[PDB]
Parts: sequence; C-alpha cells; structure tokens
Amino acid sequence: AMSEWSRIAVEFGEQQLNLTELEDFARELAYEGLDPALIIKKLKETGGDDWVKDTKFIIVFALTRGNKIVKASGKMSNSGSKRLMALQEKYGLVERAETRLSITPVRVAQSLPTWTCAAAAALKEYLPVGPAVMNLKVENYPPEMMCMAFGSLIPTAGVSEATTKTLMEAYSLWQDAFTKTINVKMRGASKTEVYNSFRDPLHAAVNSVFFPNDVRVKWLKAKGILGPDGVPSRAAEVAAAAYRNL
Amino acid sequence: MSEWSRIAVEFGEQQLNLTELEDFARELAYEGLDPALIIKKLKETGGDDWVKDTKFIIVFALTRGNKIVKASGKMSNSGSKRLMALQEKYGLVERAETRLSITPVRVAQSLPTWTCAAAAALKEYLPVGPAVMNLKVENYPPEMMCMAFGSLIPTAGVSEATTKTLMEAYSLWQDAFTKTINVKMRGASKTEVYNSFRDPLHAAVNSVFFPNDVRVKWLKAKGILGPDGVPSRAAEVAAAAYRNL
Amino acid sequence: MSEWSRIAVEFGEQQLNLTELEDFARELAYEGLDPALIIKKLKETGGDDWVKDTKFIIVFALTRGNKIVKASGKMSNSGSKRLMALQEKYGLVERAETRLSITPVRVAQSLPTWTCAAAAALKEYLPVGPAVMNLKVENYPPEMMCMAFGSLIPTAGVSEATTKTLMEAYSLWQDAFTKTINVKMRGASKTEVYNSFRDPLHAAVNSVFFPNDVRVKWLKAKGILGPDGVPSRAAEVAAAAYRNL
Amino acid sequence: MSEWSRIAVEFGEQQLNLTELEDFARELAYEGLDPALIIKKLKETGGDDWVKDTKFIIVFALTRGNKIVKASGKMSNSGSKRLMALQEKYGLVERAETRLSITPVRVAQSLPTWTCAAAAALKEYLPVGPAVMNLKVENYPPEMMCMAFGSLIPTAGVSEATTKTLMEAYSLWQDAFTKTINVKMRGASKTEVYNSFRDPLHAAVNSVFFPNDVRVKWLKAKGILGPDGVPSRAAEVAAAAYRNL
Amino acid sequence: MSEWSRIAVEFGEQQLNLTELEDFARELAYEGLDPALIIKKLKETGGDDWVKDTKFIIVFALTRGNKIVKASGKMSNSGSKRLMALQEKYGLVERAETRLSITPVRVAQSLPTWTCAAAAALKEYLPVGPAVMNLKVENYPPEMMCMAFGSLIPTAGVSEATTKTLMEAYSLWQDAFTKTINVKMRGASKTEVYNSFRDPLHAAVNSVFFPNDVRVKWLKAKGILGPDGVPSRAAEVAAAAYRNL
Repeated sequence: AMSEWSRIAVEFGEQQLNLTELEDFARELAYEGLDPALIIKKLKETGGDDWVKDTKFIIVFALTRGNKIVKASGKMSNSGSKRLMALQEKYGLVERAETRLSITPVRVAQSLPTWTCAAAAALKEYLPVGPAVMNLKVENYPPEMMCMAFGSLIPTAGVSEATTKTLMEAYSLWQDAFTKTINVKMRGASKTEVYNSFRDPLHAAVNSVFFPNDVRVKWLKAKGILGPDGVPSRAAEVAAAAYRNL
Repeated sequence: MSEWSRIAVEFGEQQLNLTELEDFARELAYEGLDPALIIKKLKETGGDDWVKDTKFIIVFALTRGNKIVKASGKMSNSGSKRLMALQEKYGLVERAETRLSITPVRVAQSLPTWTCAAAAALKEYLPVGPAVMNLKVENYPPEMMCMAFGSLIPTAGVSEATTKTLMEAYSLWQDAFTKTINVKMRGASKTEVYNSFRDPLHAAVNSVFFPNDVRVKWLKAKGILGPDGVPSRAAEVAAAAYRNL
Repeated sequence: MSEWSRIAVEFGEQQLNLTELEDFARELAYEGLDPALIIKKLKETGGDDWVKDTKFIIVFALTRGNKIVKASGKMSNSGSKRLMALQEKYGLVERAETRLSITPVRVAQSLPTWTCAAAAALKEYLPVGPAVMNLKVENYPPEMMCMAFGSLIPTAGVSEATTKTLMEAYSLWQDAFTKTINVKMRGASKTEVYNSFRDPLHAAVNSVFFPNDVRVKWLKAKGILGPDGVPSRAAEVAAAAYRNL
Repeated sequence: MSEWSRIAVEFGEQQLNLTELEDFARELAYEGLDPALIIKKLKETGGDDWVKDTKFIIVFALTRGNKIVKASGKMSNSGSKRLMALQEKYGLVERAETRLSITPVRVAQSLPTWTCAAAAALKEYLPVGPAVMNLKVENYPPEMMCMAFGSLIPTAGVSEATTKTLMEAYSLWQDAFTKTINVKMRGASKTEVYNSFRDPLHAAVNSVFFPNDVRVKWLKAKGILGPDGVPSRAAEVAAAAYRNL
Repeated sequence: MSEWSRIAVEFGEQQLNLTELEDFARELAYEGLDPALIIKKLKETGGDDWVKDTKFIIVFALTRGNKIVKASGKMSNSGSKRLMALQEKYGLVERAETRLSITPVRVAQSLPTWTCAAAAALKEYLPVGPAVMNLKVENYPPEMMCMAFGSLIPTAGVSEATTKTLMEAYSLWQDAFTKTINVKMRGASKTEVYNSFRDPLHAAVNSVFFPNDVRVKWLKAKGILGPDGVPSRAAEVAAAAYRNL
C-alpha cells in the first residue's frame, strides 16, 4: 500500500498458485543424492572393456573403506593401493560428492545397487559395521542391508505402505548404527538428530524411479527379505521393531 | 580530578533527550532486510520473467534454503541448471552479509503472502514439515511452516494478546526449524534457541513495509485468524505447545 | 652445589620488598581501558560533533555491542551510514587489542553516568533487558542493565558490605548477559561464568578514574542507594538472587 | 525402461565370484604397516648402526610416542640431539600417511618381540604403565603395555578361545592408553573407544609376517601362556576385567 | 621364517642391555627446563638490572602467566612499557617450544624459593588465590599457589609418605588452576586433568638442580613441614581434600 514496492508485494500475494508447476519446481529442486545414469555412463564410457572389472573393485573399496581414497591408500596392501590409485586417475574418482558430476566410490556402489548389496552380504565379515555390531541388537540382521546402497532397493509399489515403512525402520537400524560407529561428530546425538542427518538421502533413494520397483520386490523376495506374499521377513520385522524402540 | 575525569563527570550531568535517543535506538535496531530494494532489483533486472523467476527462487528457499552451490550438486539437472542461471542473472548470494545481499530466503521474505501459500501447497516438500510438526501438535497451520510467516503476524487490528499467541504458535516452528536443521544448536535450551531467533522475528513483526491491514485479512482468509479477530484453535494449541517447552 | 644452583639458592635467600612487589603487581594487573585516553581522542578528533557523536556511538554499544560490520548489514540505512562514518572518523574498532583500541563499548564505559542513564531510558532496546531480568527478580534496577555499571560501584563512601552487595546484584545481569550472548559458555557452571567476568568487573570497580563521591551521589539520586548509603530493596534481592545461583 | 537403468539391473544380476571378491577385500583391507618395508629401509640406510639406532628409536616410541619435534623440546639435551640426528638419518616422520612413512611407533611394531621385551624392562617409563594397570588388575603382564603386543597374539597353535582371551586382556591396556592420551576420546563410551583400535588390532593379530609358532613359543617363555598353550591367571583376570566394562 | 620375517625374529632373540636401555629412557624422558641455562642467559644479558629485572618478570608470570603481548594490551601503561622492554631485552617468548625458550613462567620456576615467597606475598593478586582454595580447604598454604612449588617438593631428607602428601596437597592447587583457567579442560574428570600435569610435576620434583636439603629447610621455615619433617595440618587436610576428588 505505502509505496509502489509495498503494493507490488501485496499484488504478488493476490496471485493464484499453479499447483502443477509448483510441484514440478519442487521436484526439480528436491534433494537428490546422485544421478545413477550419469555415473554408469561415465564409467562404461571411460573404461570400455575392463569397466565391469574395474567398477566392482571400486565397490568393494567403497563397501569396506568408504570414500577416503588417499588416507586409505596409505593403510592397505601394496597391490590394493596401487590399483586403487590407478583407478582414481583413470576415472577421476573423488573423495567427496561436491557436484552432480563427482564420482565418489560410494556413488559408484549406490549406482549398481543390487550388485553392491549382494557383495555386502558376501563380504559381511569385511564391512566396517557388519554382523558383530548388528547381531547384538537383533538376531540375523539381513546382511544385504549393511551398506549405503540398500535404500535404493526398498520399493514403493508392489507392496503395502506398511511393508515399505517396515523396511525403512529396519534399515534405519543399520543407518543409525553406521553413523554412530563411523562419524566422530555425531557421537552424543539424540536418536532423532542421527535420523535427520540421513532423512533426505534415504528418502531420495526410496522415492527414486531410476531403479525399477518390480525388480526390487523380486530381489527382495529372492533374498528372503520379503516372503512370497510380499511382506517383510521375521528378521526385518524385529529390526524394524528394534529401531522403533530406539 | 584530571581535566578528563572532570569531563566524564560533566557528561553524565547533561539532561537526557528522549526523542534524540529513541530515534537513535530505532535507526540502530536490528533490521532483517530491505524488501523494497530486493523487489526493485528483481523487477528491473528480470523484466517480466521476474515474476516466474521469483516463484522459482522462492520454492528453492522454501525447500533448500540459501546454500545455492551446495544444493546444486544435490538436485536434478533441470533444477541445478535453472538455479545457477537465476543466480548469475540476479546476483543471488548464499549469505546475507550486507543490506544489498540478495539471498533466496530474503526474496521469499520480500513476497510474504505468496511464500506462505506456496509453503502450504508445498508442505510435503519442506525440510521441517508436517512430519515434524505433528509430533508436537495436531494440525499445525502449514502457512506457518516457513521463514516468511513472521512478516504476516499483525500488530494493528488485533489485540496484543492475539499478536502474542500468533508469535508463540509460530515460535513452535522456529524452534523445530533450528533444532532440526543446524548442528550448532544440539543440547541447547529452549531459551537459547529462542534467542537465536528473537531479533529477526521481532523485526519481521514490527516491519512497516507489508501493511497490517492486509495481514489481518490474509490470516482470516487462511483460517488462522477467525472472523472475530482472534486466533484459530490450531494456533491456540500451538501457542500452548510452545509455552510448555 | 655449583654454581647456578648456588645462584638460585642465594636468590631465594633474599628478603622481599613488599612495596616493590605490590607496585609491580598493580602495574601488571588487569586493566580494561584508559578512559582518559578514550575521551581525549574523541574530543581532539571530533570537535563538538564529539558530544553528539559519542551518544550515538554509546547507543550503538548499548543495543548492538562491538560488531560494527555485521551490525551495519542489519539496520536502517540511516543508522548504517552514520555508523560506518563514525567508525572512520574516530578509528573505531571491533575488538579491544591494545590500550589504544577504541571500541564502542569502551567509549560507553568512559562516560559511565550517561551510559547507564541511557540504558535506563532505552531499557526495551537492550539485548538483555527487563524481560530477562524480571524472570530473575522483581524490579531489576535498569541502570545496571549495561556494561558501564561496574564503573559506578563505590569503594569509598559506603560500607564494604554495601560494595559487596552492589557487585552481587550486578553479577545477576553480568551472568545473564554472558549466557544470553556468548555463543561459547553455554553448558557452563556458575563460577565458570563468573570467571569470565571477575577480572574486568574487579578492575572496573577499583578504578580511580571515576571518583566515588560522584558514584555515591548518583546512585542515591537514582535510588540504588538509600540516603543512609545502603542498598535499596531490589538491590538486596538481586544479590541474594545472585548468591542463590 | 532406460538404457542406463537396464544396465544397472542386468549388472546386479551377475553371479559373484567369491574368490574374485575375497581377494579384492583383502587387498583393500586395513593394513597398519609393511614391517618388511620398514626393516629394509632401516637396514639399507643404517648399514650396521641400524641395530643400535633402531633400539634408540623404539625406546623413544615406547616412552614418548610419535611426536618427534614437540618431544625433542622437552627432554634431555643429549637425547634430543640423538633424536633429531636419527630423524634426518632415516626420514623419520610423525604421522603414518603413506605405506612408506617411517614412524617410531611403526619401527617399534616392526620388531615386536624386542619391543615388548624392552617395554617390560622400561615399565616405569611407559606413558601408560604399571600404576594404571594395577588400579585395574592384579599383575598386568608388562609385555602387553605397548602398541606392539597386538602382533604377538597368535592365531595358530592355540585354541581360538585362547586368542579371544589374549585380545581381551590386551584391550584393557589399549582402552586405557587411548583414554589416557587421546584428548578426543575423553568422555567417550567403552564401545566408542574399542572402535578406534578394533581395526589396527585385528590387522596385527591377523598379520602373517611374524610367524605364529614364534609368537607362541615366546609367550611361553614369558609365561603369558602356560606350558599347555593356555592363558595365565593374569591374562584371564585381565580379560575378565576388560569384559566387565 | 622368510625373509625379513627372519630378521624380526632374530632381532627379538637378542639379549637386553639394561644399561643401554635405562640411559636411553632418561635421555628421552620428559624435561621441563635447563634452569641453569635460564639463569646463565639472564645474568650475562643483564649484568645487575638482572636481579631486579627477573623479580619483575616473575611477578608478571605469577599474576598474568606467559602471554606477553595479549596481557601487555590489558595493563597500566607503565607496566606494559616495562614488560615489552624486558622481552626485547631478554628474548622472552610466550610458549615453551624448545629448551632455549625462556618464558616468564620458566623464569619463575628457575628461582623457585623466591617465586613461592613472592607468590605468597601477592596471594591476593594470584589468578587462583585464596578465594578459590579457601572454599576447598581451610588455610591453604599460599606458597603452593604457583607453578614453581613442585621443584621444592623434596625426595630426600624426608620420608616417602611425606613426599606423597606434598605432591597431593599441591595437586589440589594444580587441579584448581587448570580447571579454572584452561577452557579446553572444562567438563573433564579428575584423572583427565591430573594427567594434564603429571609429567611436568614429576619432572620438577625429581629434578636435581635445586638441592633437597634447601627444599626441606625452606619448607620448614614456612610451616609446611614441622621440625620433625612432616606435613602441616593444612598440608594433610589439603591432601585429603584432593584424594577425595
């Protein structure tokens, strides 16, 4: 009212919302941890042959050591150090995901989710936070869930909303545990504060559409995490309950 | 007494000038932003694309905040490209250092009634949404879930009791926003957290730019103030929640 | 036994010169500011805009502190322009590093009786005012709601308990100030907080720059002392309140 | 339903090569140091002084750790000179960043039977020695009070319960060391403490450089294992005492 | 077994030279200062201003510590100007980097008996004076309220149990000083801060520079030890106080 600027503010408020375009903007700008297609393309293009061989290796590193290439290269066998650093030069691996284009080894593992989670369980005895830590909270925690990549495999279609919620709570057990075990800064945070530090990445993975739900459900059934009826395992239901109970 | 000592004393014998001083106080009192300068800049720069460009900036502020570069690595390709472009185009910055610093949130703050309505329509997208609020109160007004709602609390055409409830109701989200989003506030009391936002909120409320005669109408239309001029039920329960830690 | 050990042994054998020592201690003691240094600089640099300039600088100190650049980003453009102008005009700084360092607050401290009177006149604009204070005690004396008040407590013309009591009342505000305003010292003990301000508070009180015959007269004329030279009701309560954690 | 999506899927559809994988995991597994790399550098560079030089470094590592420069300003003048000489002479560094980095503590780890032997002799000089271990357990084996003892725990020629006990006894010191010395670990949980050394411990216990037959025969000679091949009273009680938080 | 592996094996089958090792350990153990060095530097550099110069330096150390520049900006002009001159004059540093670092406190520690006397005479000027210790203990010995006291604690000329009482009585001031002055030390257990001073204290007490016979005689001349060579009432009380957390 008072100035032309004041009136402009008021009239801008008088407008009517376009709910279809506001939504688009919202999703356009919504959190996103990675573009799996860009990482797979970068990888396959860069290494022609020897890209499946080279990628897997990057995934075992991510699974067992994280993103910290340089510190890690100094604390490993010579051949593993040698190859790791070779692959870093070769793919331009970075230790921190600054932009959409930055290839961290954990982004690599998150981009091939069903291979990673399978490798996780085969290697459960090498994971930084595996059966030891998990088993003393629940009997038989599904080892495929012991990695950053498992959230991409929780489905949102072909299962009940309750099933999807169970899988997230169960998975949160390991998320919360990994964080505490691994993150120095996070030590002493309430259960909610731990949660928030991973709310967004887990959501973006779940509600992502790159890895198709029908493939998820089948994988889940095949691993026993869902029964044939499409509802969680015993172990999942407990892990979920455990997590709801702190 | 040295010559100086004697000056110091004679300086406190002077009569106070209560208008001089008040004027001084207000001129130096914390000020959140110049919305006028912000709107003028966006319009003069954008031409007519400014109205859409703004809405797009406001949605960014609503769901991502101010950290443009960090957030551009964590979105879609369309979002990121458009956002970087709007930044280059308008001179957008991530920190509100000076009065001329155009931050996404300050843009949101300079078009209040749109932002809140957008926030409510985009409520499921907010970093502190109904997921958070509901654990504290059933039916938290979604128009209160954003940084811009502060400008809409009126101080004229409602009682200072109505005003105060709207601010306590609002302080519930201010609290949860801070505690949820920024690490430097872990294990901090309800009086420390309030203090981290005392200054901006009191300045938002007592801003003269966005007029109170519209604030009351808009609140009414949005059911946060009833027709009798008093808060809704959802507000009163929200105030009560905050009053009780 | 040889021969530096001998020098050491023989060194400790000497008789102390208690005066030598006590003078060394006074020279090396904490000192917060040379008020005369301050006032002299202001009066030489600014001519007579100096009396106006100081008030306005003091109001800045009383309501926003020492943070010249951050504050100026967050205030009316009028206030912002005169602040940066006065900074350059007087070489105002943000941190006291040397005795030469002229900060707003030190300026505030160099004209005590004016500062506390304006603190009183502008209670509602203080970052720690009657709001925070009434949650502690009924009627907390407003003149004590600033950094300047310490300089006004008497070490002569009153009983030593009177002095102890004024300082105990004051530490209510001091403690409140720090906790409310220091980002560090958040989960910190009472004495820990007290230790953050003992040395300056003690230095301020024991200062010889501002005469006690004026302090007592002013304190009585403000009612913080009664005519018999003893604390008021609300001062006695404030001490006990500080005493009682 | 995308080119790249279809790639991810059939990718995750591959059979694992459990041997491919086991090998990658081991290659990428945490490795504390390459003792063979270490010995070979000390012996190529040291010629024959190497033995007596190594002994001196191992002694500094045992009693001051790895912080060469800071420690040299706080010791005797001769020991300080000899420190800095051996540093230039062998490229001794303070942090183990690469596999090539030669730290005193690493040097010590590369010769664990000597190191643990000489640690028991130097028990009164150890940062964490018999005073701390006696407030926890009767008769803590002195050979254990060092970073090198982990390598001496065997996985071959003893029961796998023997091994667990030996790791549990040892963790008592390990836990005490980190709490005593690491300013960060202060006020952390027992688990939080165990994690910071779980990895290097398992790598040491599981290394193949220093042979299990020799580890066992040595521990027999030191009575950390009785003739049967099972723990000592002290190991057993020390084990139990670590277990009980 | 093979092949560098075999070197590490035979390296550990080498007999221990306990003469070699004990020497190494002493050369390498913690040392706080060559006080002879310090006195030597001061006498040669200063001729006879040297005696009065040191006295002044020590008063500085006692009441303000080692931070020359920071403190010189918060004292009288007189004291600031003399302090800086002495720093240029003597090459004074604020931090104890190497054995040649002559810090104020290090000067105080080089002339222990003088310092503790000076400390007791200036007890009210000390950063941790009676105000602190008087709450903890009735009549805490003022000579112990400084860093130099530990060199005075005797190891010979008195019983082992007497010594432990002094080290314990003293630690009460040690504990108090560290907690009350170092912020990084806040929120920390008793053992965490004891460790903070354990090495320096041990190094002082066990030093051979200052002869034990003087220590005892001097302790006696102050009533810290009675004529039979035993701790005072104040001594045993303060020790009890310290063992009782």
